[PDB]
Amino acid sequence: QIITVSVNDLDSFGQGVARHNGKTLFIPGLLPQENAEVTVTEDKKQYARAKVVRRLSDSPERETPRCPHFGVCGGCQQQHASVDLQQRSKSAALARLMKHDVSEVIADVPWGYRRRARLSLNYLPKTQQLQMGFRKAGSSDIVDVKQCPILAPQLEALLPKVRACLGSLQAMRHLGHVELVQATSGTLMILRHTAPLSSADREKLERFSHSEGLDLYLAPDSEILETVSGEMPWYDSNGLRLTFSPRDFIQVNAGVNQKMVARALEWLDVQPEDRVLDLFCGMGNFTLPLATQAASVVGVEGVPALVEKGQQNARLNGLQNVTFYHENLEEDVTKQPWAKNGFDKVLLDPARAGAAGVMQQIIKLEPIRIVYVSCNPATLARDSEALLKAGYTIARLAMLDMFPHTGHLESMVLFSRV
RNA sequence: AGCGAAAUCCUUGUCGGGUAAGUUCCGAC
Ligand SMILES: Nc1ncnc2c1ncn2[C@@H]1O[C@H](CSCC[C@H](N)C(=O)O)[C@@H](O)[C@H]1O
Ligand code: SF4
Repeated sequence: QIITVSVNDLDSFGQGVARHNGKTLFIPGLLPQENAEVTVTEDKKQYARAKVVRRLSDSPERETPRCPHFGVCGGCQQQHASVDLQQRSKSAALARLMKHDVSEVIADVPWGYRRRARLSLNYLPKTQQLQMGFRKAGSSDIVDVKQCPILAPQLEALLPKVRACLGSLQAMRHLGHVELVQATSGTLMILRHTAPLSSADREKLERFSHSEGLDLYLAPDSEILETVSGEMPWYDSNGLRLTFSPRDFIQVNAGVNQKMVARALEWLDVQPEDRVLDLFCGMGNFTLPLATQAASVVGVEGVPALVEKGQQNARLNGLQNVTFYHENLEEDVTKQPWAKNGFDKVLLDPARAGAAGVMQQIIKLEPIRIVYVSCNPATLARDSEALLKAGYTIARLAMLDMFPHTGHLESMVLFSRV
């Protein structure tokens, strides 16, 4: 029942991998070249999961986890693995998936990197107390979070303050979550709440926000966003200042984001006469930097508020050579406006679900280079196949360490055709 | 419970394809 084991791989999701009786065995908390006693939790046909009883060897890449909630909070998977081991294992997963070796790692600071976080809240009726933190993996339980060394320093320092303020509210039984974003322009807080705030609660939140120099936003439902304090927010992408929608997507690691965008642009080698297409463009994180180089740029995005922020960004920065279209890129895309006109370069940066609907249309546009940014390598590999059967070839492949200590990886690929 | 869920965490199940007896991909109930 207690079984013996020697780990010789770290998957990209942060668990050690061993074999027992031929069967793959996934063990959280074990590093390559560690030996241990373990026992089996989930035992499927083709693989088993297991947890350590006695670790019997230490890897030289083993680290002492920095966060006291590591192992309970579900947010980090591999604080125990050196940054070097993480990058080596993530880029090995990416190479295998893409059948190509990884020609570069793009990285920034290993701690204090996260500029956008969503904390869950729950009132504990037993005690008089508000829970604020992140979920246990695979669970709805909240771990109370006192520190979080992956959060940007200005956000981590806000944690005891936000907890204190929110727990003094009358509406405290009725809070859904709190979003924290650290932009270049300043720090924003969005309180999602499921019943109205009395004017007393509001006064406390306004005072708290001014005290801490936060922009405060209230979301009483899915369709409303009340601005209580602050100016239009913005971040610096490649020396441009870009506004964004506070509840909606921006890249979560500022330092890696800068490096990604600048590298993407170098890879696309944008000529002053190039017509450029940027799919899944959000608020124009890549599109506007492309616009400073290209004759013409076309952005395509599904969320209305992100399309309109892209537009506002072009206007704000005096860029007249860029258009943004609101389309669902999983519908019949041949009937869509962007689909009917030529392009020299294509960049896409889709959600975890990837870009299955668009690959064939990208092929008919006949671009000379394609840069595909992905936060999910199994879907990149899936979509990539179609480019390769169409006679594109992988010219460069980068692993981007956007999410240190998690089991997630960013990547970017350059495809060029014959 | 409630919140969120074209998402760092934020969990239905069973079975199948793919895969490294490999979790991510894909499909059915
Ligand atoms: N079916 C779909 N149609 C159009 N847009 C979609 C889509 N599914 C996801 N998206 C968009 O794809 C984007 C991925 S996030 C990346 C956004 C932008 N490139 C940036 O760097 O900030 C999101 O903005 C999301 O709304
Ligand atoms: S997400 Fe934050 S609180 Fe959770 S384990 Fe990671 S550093 Fe700790």
